[PDB]
Amino acid sequence: PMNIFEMLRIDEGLRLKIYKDTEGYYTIGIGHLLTKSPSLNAAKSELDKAIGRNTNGVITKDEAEKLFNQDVDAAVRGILRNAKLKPVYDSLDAVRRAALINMVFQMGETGVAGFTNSLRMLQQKCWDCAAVNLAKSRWYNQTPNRAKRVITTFRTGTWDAYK
Amino acid sequence: PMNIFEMLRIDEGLRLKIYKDTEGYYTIGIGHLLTKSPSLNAAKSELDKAIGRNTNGVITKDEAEKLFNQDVDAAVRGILRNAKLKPVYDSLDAVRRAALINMVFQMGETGVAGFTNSLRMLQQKCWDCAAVNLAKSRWYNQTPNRAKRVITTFRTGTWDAYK
Amino acid sequence: PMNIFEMLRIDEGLRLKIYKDTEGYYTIGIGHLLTKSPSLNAAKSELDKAIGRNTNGVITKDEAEKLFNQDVDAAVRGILRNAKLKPVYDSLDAVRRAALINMVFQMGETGVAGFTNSLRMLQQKCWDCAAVNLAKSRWYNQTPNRAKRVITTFRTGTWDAYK
Ligand SMILES: [Cl-]
Ligand SMILES: [Cl-]
Ligand SMILES: [Cl-]
Ligand SMILES: [Cl-]
Ligand SMILES: [Mg+2]
Ligand SMILES: [Mg+2]
Ligand SMILES: [Mg+2]
Ligand SMILES: [Mg+2]
Ligand SMILES: [Mg+2]
Ligand SMILES: [Mg+2]
Ligand SMILES: [Zn+2]
Ligand SMILES: [Zn+2]
Ligand SMILES: [Zn+2]
Ligand SMILES: [Zn+2]
Repeated sequence: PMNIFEMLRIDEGLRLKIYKDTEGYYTIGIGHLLTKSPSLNAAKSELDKAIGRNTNGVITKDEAEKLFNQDVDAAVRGILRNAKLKPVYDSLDAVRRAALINMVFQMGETGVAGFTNSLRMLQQKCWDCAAVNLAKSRWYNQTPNRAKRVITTFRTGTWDAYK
Repeated sequence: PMNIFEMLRIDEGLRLKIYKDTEGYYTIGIGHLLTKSPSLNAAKSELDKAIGRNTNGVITKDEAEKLFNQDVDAAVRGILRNAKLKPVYDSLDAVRRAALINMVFQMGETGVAGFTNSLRMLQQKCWDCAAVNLAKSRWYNQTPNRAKRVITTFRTGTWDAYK
Repeated sequence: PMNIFEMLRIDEGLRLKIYKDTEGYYTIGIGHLLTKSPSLNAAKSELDKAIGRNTNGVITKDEAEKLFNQDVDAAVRGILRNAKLKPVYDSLDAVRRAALINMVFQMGETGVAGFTNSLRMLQQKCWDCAAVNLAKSRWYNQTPNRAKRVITTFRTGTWDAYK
């Protein structure tokens, strides 16, 4: 099965039980923030309310997909309120939009809006020209494995780099 | 009001009275050459004949626009006689042609014909690819403020960088 | 007269009599391998069988064109069996396919498949963007005269660089 959830499970990873992030709060699933901070009881309370069952604090893969899919909806909402990202997002097909959401989850919207020239080439359907330009970035140098997969997605509009 | 005259008033500047240029003759308006050289009476004579009124040597903004618009017509005529520039100029819309005329006023037609790769991308309607390539030039490094505005014009075909 | 034979006669050269190549066997025409190796009688035997007349070992220009045209057919067959090259080759017009065959004769299919980004831009009909990218290669630095002609062919789809 290949979709946005599986895409981020590969790029970011899955955590089926509560953990702490890099400075520094309680998290679950694919980067789902629960509370800030530092009592585990408050985070365990936020968990049960969010899923709608008994847990302390362990979930399933289907439950984690439910949390992640709500984050994507909130992310899409964010992108649509941003004048710098809305025209790109609008012009793209569903799979190329997943590559743009993947980037937003990694660096935030201010970071993604920084990819102006490449985002504009994508808008013009210059897939290959944008692929070449995206690979000449600091993002590509620092996380090349993730960046190569995201670039293939923007280039093809298929899930090929994740299969 | 936004047009080619206002565009060059911003990039090059307006002189409502006679002056001397960088080596070295009598000039008025947006770089309008009067005579070479060095008597101010000959230049003042050329002025009155060109406008069709009394002046020694001071003009209005509307009079300066008349002189400038004649230079653009002569510039367009020059571009059309050039095999290297005519195909680009022909393919462009009115606002993108103003960006190309702006470049010709800054560096001359031999200088602009030197932008071969970028001019060809413009011909293919590869706006964004040409914007990126134009920014990687010595012209961009030496006059970045003017170059950024001209590049936005080539990219959009709107007057946005001048409003 | 301008076609693929004349194109390679310019880029690689014509040999109307048997010779030895750079390590190291008997060759004729535009790089046509006869046998490996090292008896000239075996090569002279292979020659007569291939052309269908008396020779030891000297041919005409029309006979050399016959040998070369068989190599192009074998080259096209090779490209079509390659998943990395078949989609590009299919999308191109006859003259742009001749530029791609020229590259295959110079560096082989593994070498040409290495031009991924540029081949993809050609597929998208981004002629000018691919021309710029192809010129930024080691191939261009090592053989610029040949590379410039091949790049003009990919850019225009005309024989202009060879006329
Ligand atoms: Cl492209
Ligand atoms: Cl573009
Ligand atoms: Cl192009
Ligand atoms: Cl490009
Ligand atoms: Mg989506
Ligand atoms: Mg990585
Ligand atoms: Mg105009
Ligand atoms: Mg400046
Ligand atoms: Mg052919
Ligand atoms: Mg050479
Ligand atoms: Zn392109
Ligand atoms: Zn483009
Ligand atoms: Zn292009
Ligand atoms: Zn491009």
